[PDB]
Amino acid sequence: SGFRKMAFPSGKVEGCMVQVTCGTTTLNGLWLDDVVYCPRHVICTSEDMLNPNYEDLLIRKSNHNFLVQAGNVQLRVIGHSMQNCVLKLKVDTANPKTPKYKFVRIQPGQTFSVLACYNGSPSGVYQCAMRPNFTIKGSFLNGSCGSVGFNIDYDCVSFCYMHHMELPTGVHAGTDLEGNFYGPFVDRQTAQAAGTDTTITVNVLAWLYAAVINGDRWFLNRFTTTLNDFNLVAMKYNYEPLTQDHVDILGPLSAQTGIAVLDMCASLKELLQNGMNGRTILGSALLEDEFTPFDVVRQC
Amino acid sequence: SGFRKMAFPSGKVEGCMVQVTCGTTTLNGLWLDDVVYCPRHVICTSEDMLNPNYEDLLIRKSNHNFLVQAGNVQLRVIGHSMQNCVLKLKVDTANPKTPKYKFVRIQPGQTFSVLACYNGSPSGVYQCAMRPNFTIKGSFLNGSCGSVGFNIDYDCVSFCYMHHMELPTGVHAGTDLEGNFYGPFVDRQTAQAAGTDTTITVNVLAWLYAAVINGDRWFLNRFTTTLNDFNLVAMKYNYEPLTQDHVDILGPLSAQTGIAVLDMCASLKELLQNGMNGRTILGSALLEDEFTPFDVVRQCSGVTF
Ligand SMILES: CN[C@H](C(=O)Nc1cncc2ccccc12)c1ccc(Cl)c(Cl)c1
Ligand SMILES: CN[C@H](C(=O)Nc1cncc2ccccc12)c1ccc(Cl)c(Cl)c1
Repeated sequence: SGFRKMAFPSGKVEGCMVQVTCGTTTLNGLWLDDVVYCPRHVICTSEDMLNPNYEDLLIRKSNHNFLVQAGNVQLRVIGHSMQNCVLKLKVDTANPKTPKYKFVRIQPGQTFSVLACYNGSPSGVYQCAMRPNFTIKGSFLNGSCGSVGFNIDYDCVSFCYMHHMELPTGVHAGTDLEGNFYGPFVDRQTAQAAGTDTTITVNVLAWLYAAVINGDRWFLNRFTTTLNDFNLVAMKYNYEPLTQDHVDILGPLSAQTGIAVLDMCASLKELLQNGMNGRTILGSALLEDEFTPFDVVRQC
Repeated sequence: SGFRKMAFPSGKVEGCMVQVTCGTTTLNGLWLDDVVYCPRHVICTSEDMLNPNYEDLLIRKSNHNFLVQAGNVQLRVIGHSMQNCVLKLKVDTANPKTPKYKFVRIQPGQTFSVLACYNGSPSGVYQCAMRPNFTIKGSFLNGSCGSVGFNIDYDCVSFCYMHHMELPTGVHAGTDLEGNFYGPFVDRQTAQAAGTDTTITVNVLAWLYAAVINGDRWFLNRFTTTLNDFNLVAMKYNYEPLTQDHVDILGPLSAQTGIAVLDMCASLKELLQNGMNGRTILGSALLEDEFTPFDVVRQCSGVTF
C-alpha cells in the first residue's frame, strides 16, 4: 500500500554523468560508450546566443577546446559532431559503466525520472512528466544543462530527455537524445514562451484508479458519461481531451477495480465541478496528473 | 527555478542490494563489506510470526538455510547473528561496491530517500519523512521488506532505515540499521496502530521559504509573532511545537529571503486559521511538511553527490 511519486533508481545514469567545459561554459554530459552527449549551446559565448550559427561555431572548434572530466580523470576528445541541438564528443575511452540503453522520444503526458547534475555530479533525482505544452516542470539551477530524463525497462535505460534551458515562467525545455527539441523551442536567447499548459486527463484518471486500489472511494459516483460529454466538460477546466486510445489504455485498471472508464470519467467531472470539500485523494488536495496508467500498474 | 520532491541519487545504495531467502520467505538485504543486513522476520513462517521467539528460531538455523543472491551470483553465508530486529549474515565475500557509510538513527521530521526493492532488485526511489508518530508514508508492496532509507553527506551514505512492515492504515514501520524500531512497533503479527500523526512545523516553514525563493509570495504578511503565541495556535491544529533549535536552523533561509522566522510563523498561523483561499503554494493546495530546512537549502543551491 501507499502511493508515492517515485523515480527510477538513478545508479545506471550516475555512472554516465561527466563535466563538459568549452571556454567559460561548464555543463553536464552523458558518457555512453566512447561518446559524450551534451547541449550544443556549450560552444556559445555571450555574443553568439541571440542568433548563433552552431554549424559555423562548431567548425571553428578543435577537439582541444572541449574539456571532458569523468570523476577525477580528464577524458581525451578525439572527435566532435553535431546532431540537431546535441553535441557529440567522441572520446578515447569507452565508459566502463555504460548500461544497456536506448534513445527514445516521448509524447506529452509521458513521465520520466530526472537526474539533476552540476559539474558532472549528480545532486538529486525526481519524477517529471512531459507537459502537453512540451515543457517540463523541473527543479533546475544554472549549471544543470545536460542533466538527463530517463526511464528504466528491467536493465535497460531509455534516455528521453536532455535539459537545455529555462523559459521565463520557470518551466524547462530540452530535447530527446538525438537533439530534437520537445515543443516549438530553439536554443537561442530569442523571446520564447510556453503555450498555456493543460492537465493530462488520462494521467488524472490513472491516479484516481490508484486511489481506489489504495482504498480511497469518496469521489466515486453512480454516474457514467459519454466520451464526448466528458471531453466538453474536461476542456472547460483546461483538461486535455480524452481519446479512445486513452480509454483503451485505462482498460486494465478498469478491470482491476471494477469501475468502467466512463464511470471514472463521471467521477472526474464531479470533482471538477465540486472541488474536494476539504478532503484529499492519496494525501493530495489537487488532482495529480504526473502518473501515467503504466506508472500506476507498475507501482501497484 | 522549480521545486520538486527530490531523493538522493541511489547508485551507492543499489550496489548494496541483494536478495535474502530463508525457506519460503524472500526479501531484501543490504550487503556492506562482508555482512548482509536484513529484517529478522525472514526466519519466520506465517505461524511463527504470531508469537515469535527469534532467539530460539535463529538457534535452529544453519548458515546453509540462508540463500543470498547478489545479481546472479550466490553468496556463501559463513555466519549469522541477530542485533535487535535485524539479522546479520556474514558472507565470504566483501562487497566491492561498498561505499563510505555510517549507520545513523534519525529523529521525527527528518527526511530520507527510500530505495524500494523486490528480490534484491531496486525498483524505485522516493523521498519521505519520518513522521512524528514514527511511521513513514511510503509505497511498498509484498517483498519490499529489507528496502533501505538513506541520506548522503558529502560522499558518505548514512543508512537510517530498513523496512519491516505495513500497518493496518497503509503506513509503514521499520528500524534503524542496528535493528531498533522507530516507534512503539514490534515485528510480531499482532494488533498495532500508529498514533495520531501531526504536521512537521519546521518543515512547513522551510517549504514556505522555498516557495518565496521561487517567487510564490502571496501568503506573506506584515505580521510577526512570539514563539509561545505561535506554538499555542499550532498545537490546536495538530502541528508539532517549534523549538528555538528549529528557529536557528531556519536562520540561513530567513537571511536569504529577508523574512524572519517568527514573521514566516505569522504567515503560517494565518494559513492555519484561514486556509489558502483557493490559492496554491508551489503548485500545492496543502502545506507540504516533507522538506527539511537542509533539503530546501540543498535544492535551492545545487549541492552534489
Ligand atoms: C546559460 N544557460 C541558460 C539556461 O537557461 N540555463 C539554466 C537551466 N536550467 C535552469 C536555470 C535556472 C537559472 C538560470 C539558468 C538556468 C540558457 C539561456 C538561453 C538559452 Cl537559449 C539556452 Cl539554450 C540556455
Ligand atoms: C511478510 N512481511 C509482512 C508485511 O507487512 N509485509 C509488507 C511490507 N510492506 C508493504 C506490504 C504491502 C502489502 C503486503 C505486505 C507488505 C509482515 C506482517 C506482519 C509483521 Cl508483524 C511483519 Cl514484521 C511483517
